[PDB]
Amino acid sequence: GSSGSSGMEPAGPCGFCPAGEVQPARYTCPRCNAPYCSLRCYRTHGTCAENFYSGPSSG
Ligand SMILES: [Zn+2]
Ligand SMILES: [Zn+2]
Repeated sequence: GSSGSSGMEPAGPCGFCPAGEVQPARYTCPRCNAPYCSLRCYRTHGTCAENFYSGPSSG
């Protein structure tokens, strides 16, 4: 299982999605490196966003 040089990592097939509805996860969770097709999954995969914003808004 070789590994690509360290620098720029390509996208990944959003697995969180339901079998069949596999989309190219162009983005990834900057907290858990989780490839998500869109914001929708980004929230389903995990609740990392909660402790990410880092703003005085959260309650
Ligand atoms: Zn998805
Ligand atoms: Zn995450």
